[PDB]
Amino acid sequence: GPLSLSVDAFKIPKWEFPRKNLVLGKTLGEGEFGKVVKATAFHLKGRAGYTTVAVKMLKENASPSELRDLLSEFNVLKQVNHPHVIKLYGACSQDGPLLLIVEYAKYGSLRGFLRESRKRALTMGDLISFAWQISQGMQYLAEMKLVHRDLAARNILVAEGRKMKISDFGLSRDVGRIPVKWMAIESLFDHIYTTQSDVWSFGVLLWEIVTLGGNPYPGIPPERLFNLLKTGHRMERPDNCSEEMYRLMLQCWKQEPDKRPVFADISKDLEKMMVKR
Amino acid sequence: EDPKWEFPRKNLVLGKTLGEGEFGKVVKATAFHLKGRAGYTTVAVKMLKENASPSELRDLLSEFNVLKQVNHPHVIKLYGACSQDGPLLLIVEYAKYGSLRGFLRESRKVGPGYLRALTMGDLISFAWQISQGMQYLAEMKLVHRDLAARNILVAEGRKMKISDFGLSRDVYEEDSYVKRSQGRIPVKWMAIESLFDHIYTTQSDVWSFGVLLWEIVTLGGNPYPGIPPERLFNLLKTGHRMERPDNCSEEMYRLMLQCWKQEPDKRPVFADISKDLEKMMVKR
Ligand SMILES: Nc1ncnc2c1ncn2[C@@H]1O[C@H](CO)[C@H]2OP(=O)(O)O[C@H]21
Ligand SMILES: Nc1ncnc2c1ncn2[C@@H]1O[C@H](CO)[C@H]2OP(=O)(O)O[C@H]21
Repeated sequence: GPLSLSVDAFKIPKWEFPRKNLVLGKTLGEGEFGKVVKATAFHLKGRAGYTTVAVKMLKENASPSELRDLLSEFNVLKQVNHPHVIKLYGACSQDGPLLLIVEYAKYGSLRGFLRESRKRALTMGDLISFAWQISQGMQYLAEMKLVHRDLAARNILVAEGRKMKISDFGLSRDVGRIPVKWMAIESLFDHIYTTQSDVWSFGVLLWEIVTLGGNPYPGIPPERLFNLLKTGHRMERPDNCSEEMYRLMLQCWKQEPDKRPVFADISKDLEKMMVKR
Repeated sequence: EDPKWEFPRKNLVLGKTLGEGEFGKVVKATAFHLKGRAGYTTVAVKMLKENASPSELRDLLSEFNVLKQVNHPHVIKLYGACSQDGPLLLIVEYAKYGSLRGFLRESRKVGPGYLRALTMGDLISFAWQISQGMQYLAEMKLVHRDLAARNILVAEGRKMKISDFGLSRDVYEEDSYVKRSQGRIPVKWMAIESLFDHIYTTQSDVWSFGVLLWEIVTLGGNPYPGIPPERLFNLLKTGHRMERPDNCSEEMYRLMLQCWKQEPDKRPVFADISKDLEKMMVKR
C-alpha cells in the first residue's frame, strides 16, 4: 500500500547521513508522531566538528499513521528553506531505526518558553516580534502551497537568539488528528484544510502568545466547541491584550475563510504595530 | 444521549487517573444508583483530554456504539454515559487488576510469580476466555482491530475482559473493514494484509490474537524484540515470524504460527482456537 511503497523508497545522497557520525543524547520529549532526542552530528552538511542537532524517531509501538507522518515530515522539509522554518539536515535510513536529523532549537517549544516567562522577562514588543517571525514563515509556506494544519504554540520552537522556528510537519499537506481547539470551523464541519484554516490556527496561536502560554477555551470541553463556534462565539479579549491585537485575532476566526486575513496582511499588521510602538 | 444509557452526571464522582488509552484518559470513579443497584458502585470512566482531536472523539463514540450492542462475560461492560452539561463520559465496568500486560509483567516481580500465582494452565485459561469473547464479537460482525495484552483487562476473580473498542469497526455489510488512510493500530500487532493492503477482517483479529498469545506466554514480553517497527514490512513479506518463546509448548507455538499464516483463510477461526485451547487445558 502507500506506506509500504514510501518505506521501501526511503530505505533504498544529499540527505543520507552516516549513522556512525551521529551520537544520540538527552531525550527532549515526544511529539505528534514519535520521540525527540538531542544529538551531536560529526561533519553534518560539510560543517567542521560536531553540530548539535535534534533527532526524530519512532516509538516501538508506532502505528502506520505515525510512520507515515515521520516520512511525510521528511518529504515536506526537503522542499523548504526559510529562517523561521526548522531546517532538515538529513536522515539515517540504512542502520537500524529510521532517524530524521533536524535543526536543534535550544529553548524548546514556544509554549514552554512563554510559560516560563513573565511579562526571563518579555515585553509586548518581543511577543509581536515572535508573532511576526511565525507569520513570515507561514507566508513562505503558503507561497509554496503547503498547508501546515497543526499550527500551535507547542509546534513552534525557540532557537538561539529567540528565533521562531515553525516545526512538527507530520500533519502538513502539499496543497483528523489536529486538536479540536486549534481547528477552523470549516475543518471541523467540512474536513477542509487550506491556508485560510492555517490562518484560523494562527489566531489561536496569537492568543497563546499574548496570554504567555494560556490554554485556549479554558473550561470548555472540545466536544462542545463545534456548537459554540457555529453560533458565533469566540474567545474574549485576554487580560494584557490591546484592541488592535485582539482585532487581529478575531479576524483570523471569521466564519467565512475569505474574510480572514492572509499571512501577508498578518505580517503587515505586526510590522505596523512594531514601528508605531 | 440515549435514555437506555444516559446517567445523571450528579450521581457520578471521578477519582484518580488510571492512565491514557487509545483515545483519551481513563479515571477511577464511583456511581450512585447505577442501573438500579443501591448505593455506590466503583466504575471506570473514559473521557477526552483537553487537546482532543476529532479522531479521538470519534474513537470514544465508536467504543460507546460497540459496547451498547454487546454483552459477554469476557467483554468489558458498558454501564452508561454522561453526554449533557459537560464533557462526554463513558461509564464502564471496573477491572481491579488493570491490563493483562501489566498483571503479567507484575507476575515477574510479585510472588508467588510464574510457577498472584500463575501456571501454564492459568495462561491457557486466560487465552481461552479471550478467544471466547472474540468468537462472540466475530459472530456480532465486529472486528476489534487492536487486540493486544494492553487492551485486555483482568477483573475480580482474574477474569479476562476484552477492552478498548475505540478502533473497533462494523463489518456487518461486507465481512471486511477497509480504510484508504493509514491505520492507528501499532504495526507489531497488525496482520500482514492489514499492513500492506489496509484490509481488516476477523482473520486479521486472529493474527493479532496470535501476537497476544505470544505476549501471554512470555508474561508480557515485547513483540519482535529489538526490531524497529518499519522493518516488519520486509520481515513479514519474506516469511519471518517470532520464534518460539522459552515458556511455550510445541502445540502452543504451532497455534501461534497458524494465527500468522500469510493466507488469512489458512488461519484458524476463533471457534477452532477455543477448541485448541480446551484440548491443551484438559491434557494438562
Ligand atoms: N528541533 C528541535 N529542537 C529542540 N527541541 C525539539 C525539536 N523538535 C522537538 N523538540 C522538543 O520535543 C518535544 C516534543 O515535540 C517538545 O518539548 P520541548 O523540549 O518543549 O521542545 C519540543
Ligand atoms: N475498565 C477499566 N478498569 C480498570 N482499569 C482500566 C479500565 N479501562 C482501562 N483501564 C486502564 O487504563 C489505563 C490506560 O488504558 C491502563 O492501565 P492499567 O491499570 O494497566 O489498565 C488500563
